[PDB]
Amino acid sequence: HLPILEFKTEYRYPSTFEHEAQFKDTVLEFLAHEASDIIIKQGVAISAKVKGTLCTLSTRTLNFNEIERIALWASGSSSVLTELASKKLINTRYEVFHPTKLTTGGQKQRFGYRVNISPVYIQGKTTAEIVMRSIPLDPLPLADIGLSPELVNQMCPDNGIVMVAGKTSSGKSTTFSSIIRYIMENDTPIKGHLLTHEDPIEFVYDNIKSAHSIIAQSQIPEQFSSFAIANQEALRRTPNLIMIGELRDKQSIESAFEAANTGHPVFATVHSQNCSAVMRRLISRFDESVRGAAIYDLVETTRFIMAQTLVRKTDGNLVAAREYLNFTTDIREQLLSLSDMGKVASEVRRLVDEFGHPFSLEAERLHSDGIIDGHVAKRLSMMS
Amino acid sequence: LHLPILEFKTEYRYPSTFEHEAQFKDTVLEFLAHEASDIIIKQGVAISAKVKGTLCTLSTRTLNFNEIERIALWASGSSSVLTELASKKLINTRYEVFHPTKLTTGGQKQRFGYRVNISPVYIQGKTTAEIVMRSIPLDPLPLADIGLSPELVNQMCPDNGIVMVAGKTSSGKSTTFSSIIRYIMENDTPIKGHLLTHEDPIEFVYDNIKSAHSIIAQSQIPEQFSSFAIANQEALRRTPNLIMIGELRDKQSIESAFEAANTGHPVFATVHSQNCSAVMRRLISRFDESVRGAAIYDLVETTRFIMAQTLVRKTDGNLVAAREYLNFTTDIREQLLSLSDMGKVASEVRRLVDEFGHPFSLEAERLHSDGIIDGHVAKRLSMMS
Repeated sequence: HLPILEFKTEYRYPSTFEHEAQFKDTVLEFLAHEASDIIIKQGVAISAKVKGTLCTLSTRTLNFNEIERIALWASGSSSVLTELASKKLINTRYEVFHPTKLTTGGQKQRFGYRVNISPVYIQGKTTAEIVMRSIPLDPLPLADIGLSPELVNQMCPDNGIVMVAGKTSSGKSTTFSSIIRYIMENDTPIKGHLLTHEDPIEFVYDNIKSAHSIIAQSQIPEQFSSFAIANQEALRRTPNLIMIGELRDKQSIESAFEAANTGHPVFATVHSQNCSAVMRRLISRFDESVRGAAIYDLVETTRFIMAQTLVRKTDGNLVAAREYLNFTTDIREQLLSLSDMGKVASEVRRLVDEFGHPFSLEAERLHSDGIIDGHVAKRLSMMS
Repeated sequence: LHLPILEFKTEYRYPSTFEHEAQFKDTVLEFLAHEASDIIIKQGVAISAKVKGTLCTLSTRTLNFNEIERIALWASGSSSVLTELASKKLINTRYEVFHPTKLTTGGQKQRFGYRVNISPVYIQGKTTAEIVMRSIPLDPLPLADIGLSPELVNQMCPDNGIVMVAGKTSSGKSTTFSSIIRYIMENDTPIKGHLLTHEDPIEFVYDNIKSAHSIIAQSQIPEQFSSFAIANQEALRRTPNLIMIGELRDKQSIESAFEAANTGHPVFATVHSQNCSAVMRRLISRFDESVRGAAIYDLVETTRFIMAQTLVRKTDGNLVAAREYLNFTTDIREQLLSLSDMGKVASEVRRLVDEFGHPFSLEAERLHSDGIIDGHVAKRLSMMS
């Protein structure tokens, strides 16, 4: 057995890897398949994740030398074997140029990758294994990622917290980047100063021209020790929008509460699988003594909850199925009038079914189109 | 002149004094000619190995603390290991010896794999190292050999969340997980792609496992990553489709499991626990009461499947694995969530394994009916674990 094998674009897989350009070229084929990530390790052919599956351009296997020089070309020095042996973590960036395709500004397009180089153990020896994660530049417009202007306007309140929920960075990052680019490109309730705080910063808005808004991005570990510090600082920064981060600590959730209650959009990401799961995860953070106050704040400040997952369409390629509830003034008024606040989670699950877009409905409507087969639809409906 | 048994030699003459690594590897190869399973190097006596359980040596000559120094350097990952010994660091690693005389494999070569304990000892008023290398299986074992049903292990390989096998140290969780991974990448399973394993001592290797859909990277955790925490921080930086992390032993390990799982990865964890309830209780106890609610919710929500396992000696005299397991479905998990009291979760889990899972009592009953275990053994299994 062997990994799935790609079809090339006028590119000759080398017998061997001696010339960096040799490597840039492979990288460029993998781009032409738009492979998101690229694993190079010994005893295996250079691999990438295309439409989420592992794929190779050859059956040749990297010898130790090939990998040794690649480690060099992938950003860093020839010290990288010692540096790995020095228990130093090798996380860098590597850019590649597209040969004849050009930027809107007459610039040769840059391609970013985040390269990690990690000790692995194979054929009895400690070698390097290198994973390069493609870096997006420009946010994708709504149509390309499948969100309608009508739907997105609901996610642009003048205050409160819009949460996108999900189980991987990529989906959330992309959705929120798209929604921001749309925000600054169109006439929305949200206008002005837009801060984003990003662990890895991914999308950039250098090429997004706005009539009415400016955007400032801060990478959090490098520039802002912590997200808490970044959000504390943002209030000194007259934001009209705060892309907060991951909303997993109690401190994070309460900071989101405070920012929303100072009256400017907070966009937050949540590692949960659906909207009720979002609610009950967020509630879980708080002790019972404070849990009522916390629930009131959460219901009153939340304006919109989107969970999404990625499902393979009929075509090999993937798509984002989305459940969302829009927290209308009606919805919030209902949720606040619950004799029992243990039920809020449950209640929200009800309400998403009543006035929202549940995963069952999304599976149903994608399946009504040729887009997802019945198995993927049933799986997605049980995401719920 | 009293001496342990010494072998008749195949291929080489014993060194005057161990200096070069190649002499030591050659000695290991001599022991292997005799099918030696374990090797003890200690100061007072000649390098010995256990052939068919009995101690033996290649020579009458004893070793100086110097050559025990050297040998310790060779077998261990680290340099100047004695300072690490006096730092009360536990030094278990792995050590490999390839066969000299073109003994090759079904493929291209043939390698022998060793689990190396180095332990502080006391000899003649001085602290020393004793070294012990146990030959350990190189390639993961098929499911049939470890007595797992493909259906069950498919049960245990979600797209996301935490799969835990609990047990005592001598219960071969590592073996179970290695089998489950080998099967993962040899068959069509929900989990496929980049699989990372972080292993203190790396035991099994996947060099000879051909996969249609998956690549595996193993990282040894003392020697290649300084800590498990670092390896798991790095794991997300890579593009993992499965992370075999460490033991879930302290708050930080459990939290790393939480992060990996919540960023959408299968997470394979071991727990030092006798049964599933005990696993839950133990993991929950790692967190302070202030954070322990959050920690509980995270724990129930990220867990997909819990296996406790023991090695019990069977009527034949050999030992097999008794397994109790619970599969955490959406229904099971939500039913764990929706308690009046969350402090009761552990209790609940007990209940639940009896109701929907494979408790130890059932497993002992079915082992005993097929005559695998003697009846006493079955009673012991039912009593607790």
